[PDB]
Order: sequence, then C-alpha cells, then structure tokens
Amino acid sequence: MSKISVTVNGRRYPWPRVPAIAVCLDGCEPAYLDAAIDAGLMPALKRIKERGAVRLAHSVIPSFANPNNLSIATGSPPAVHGICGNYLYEPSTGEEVMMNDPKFLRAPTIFQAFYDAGARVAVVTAKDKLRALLGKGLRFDEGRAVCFSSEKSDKATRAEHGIDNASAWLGRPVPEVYSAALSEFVFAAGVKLLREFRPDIMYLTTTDYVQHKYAPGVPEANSFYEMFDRYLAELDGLGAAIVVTADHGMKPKHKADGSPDVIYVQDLLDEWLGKDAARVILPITDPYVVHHGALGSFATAYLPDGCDRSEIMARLKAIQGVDVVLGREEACRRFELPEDRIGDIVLVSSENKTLGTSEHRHDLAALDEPLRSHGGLTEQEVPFIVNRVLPELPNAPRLRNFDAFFYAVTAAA
Ligand SMILES: [Zn+2]
Ligand SMILES: [Zn+2]
Repeated sequence: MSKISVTVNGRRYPWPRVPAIAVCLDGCEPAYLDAAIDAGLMPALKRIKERGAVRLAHSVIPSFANPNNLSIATGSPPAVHGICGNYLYEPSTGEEVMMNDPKFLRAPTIFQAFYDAGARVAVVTAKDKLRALLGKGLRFDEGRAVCFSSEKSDKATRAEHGIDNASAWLGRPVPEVYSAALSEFVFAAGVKLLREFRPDIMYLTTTDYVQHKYAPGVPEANSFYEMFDRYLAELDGLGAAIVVTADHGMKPKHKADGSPDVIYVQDLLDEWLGKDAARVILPITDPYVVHHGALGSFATAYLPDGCDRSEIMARLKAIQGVDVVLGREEACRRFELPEDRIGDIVLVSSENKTLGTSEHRHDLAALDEPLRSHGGLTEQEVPFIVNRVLPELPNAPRLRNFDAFFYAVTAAA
C-alpha cells in the first residue's frame, strides 16, 4: 500500500491518522510563554514542551496577521498566496482597495485541498475579516467543513459556515472584539469541535488585543496564557497532534516617557521630493482609521516616476531607527513577497521604533498604556511547539510559522 497524501502549493501533506491542529497565538512573543510557565500557570504546556518538540520559528515579513495567517493556511509565503497587508494601493488611480476579500488570495489553502480530498476541516478565527479569506474554497453541503469567527459567531449559518449560530451552539455570548474573551471563545469552540465534529485538520487563530496592552509576565498577560493552557490541556488529552505557533511576536515601541517613538516617512519624502509625490503605505491598518492600532515597524513606498531610488534609500538608511531599506526587487526576493503588490522601496524600523505617515494635522492617540507593536524583523521570532516527539524538526531560520500544518500532519501521520 502506498501512503496517502495531499499536495498543496508544491508541498506534500501526509494524511493525518489523528486530528491535526495548528493554534496561532496572535502576537505571542516567546517571552509570554516563558513567564506564564515560570509562574506555574501552564502545567500542560510545560509538560508538552518537556515530552514533545520545542523550537523557535520565523514568521513572514511584514510580521502582521494577514500575511502570516494566510501563509500558515497555505503553507507558502506571500509571493505565492498574494496577501502581504490589509490593503493594496493602486498608483494610477490613487485607490486604496481593501485586502480582506478572498478574491485577492491567489493560491489554495491547505483547508480546501484536504476538503476536496474528502477530509473534515475546521477553521475558527477571533476576528471575522480573516474568516472569509481563510474559508476560501470550503463548502458546507456535506457536513465536512466548519468555518466561523468569535466576532460573528451568532451570524453563522449551516449553508455559509457549516454551523447554525456558533454562539448558541457553544453556549457562550458573542464576546467584545477588544477583549481576551474574543480569543477564549476560539479555544472553547476548538475543543468542542474536536470532540463533536472530529476534524482531520483544524486551525485556531486569535487576536493580539492582550499582547498590544500588556508585557510578558504582568498579571493580565499571565491570566490570558493560564486560560489558553486549560484548553491546550483538553485538546492534547483528546489525542490530537498539535502545533502551537504565532503570526508574529511583540515588542515595546516607546520612548522613556511612555510615548510612541515614530519616524514619519511621508514627511521625509514630502520634504525631499515634494508633497504627495510619493505614497507611503502602512500595511497594519485600514488607512481611514484614526487610532494608534495603526502604528507598526514595516512600511512600503511608491515613488514618483524617474526619481533616483538609490539616492532616496541612502537618505532613509542614514536615519537612526531605520534598520532596513530595500528596492522592490531585493525586498521581494529576500522577504518572499509579490512584486505587483509592493512599493518601489521597503522600510523596516528598529526594535523600539515604529513607522508612520505624516505629522502635519497628525494622527490621534488611542489607549493609556505605552505602545507595543510588531511588523519588523524584531518580531519575526515566534514559538513553535509540537506535542509529539520530532527530533528532525528544524529550528529557525529554516523553520517557519507557515511550516505549522506540514509538521502537525506529519506528526499526526
Ligand atoms: Zn497578529
Ligand atoms: Zn497586532
């Protein structure tokens, strides 16, 4: 008998004998887990680490949710699947088209591939925007797929999500978007699906609300991870093979006084090339939002035709806090990004600084706590923990967060 596999985007996935699960702990800087484990709050993960496989992996750059969740879902980088931010920019129109519609995804997900091969597949997200993207190609007419968000759990229908009202089904209220509870609902749905639905493949992904607000080891951060550990214990005890990873880590991005340390790239280009001659894009946000959940450490810029690129890069690189400056071609090769969805230049800032657009008229402040964020190389390193013995599992830089399902199903086989 030859072995059974499903091939997706050039990678061969063995058929999982037990359920294969990947858990994306959004914004889980490895230090969060170390501190909660050290506080005695994660007995299940502590034991799983001792008996299983413990690694660090590299996320995709830019280290944001959309490119990374979709890389995990397809097992491929954004050069393959097409999702490299929250919105695309049309130069010869001035259009900022949203990149949350599934029409923008250019490669099949592992979920569809297994579904089409006859598997039972489940996808649960905290936020609904990711839901439609991650759910692309799934069908709900054979009782073999479930895909919904905590955010819109009460809107789920059999015909479009594979379940009639996930909130009523789970027995929990729709959580607040800005809460740890939005993530807890994902974990609880995951356990209940594992028991009652018995997926071959399941993806659980959360949000980093808690992590943007609280540093590793503080009471509110510890409580979140203590909470996760209880659901992890249950998933593990039910016999699934599990990879725990993250879309990106999390670092403090603030000066000593507790205020944001920001380099305003639009101002710098407006000054060197003329106002609005160039366009700076910040992939973390949807551009029409005036709250500091729009500050990250990665930026791309569309430059006026004919201008001296090589010169403009030199000036940006000479600024303290600007770590990496690369042309389209080089940035795309190095970070594995699609050339048709990136600016002429790519910028990555240093560990404690972010990148903004402009200062005149200015953006607005949101919450009390000092800024914590991601997007750069300094939030690329993430946990990658498997509840099975896997001595051949690579480490970073070879191991990527988007190797999660590859090794989950390998373990499960
Ligand atoms: Zn995230
Ligand atoms: Zn975030």
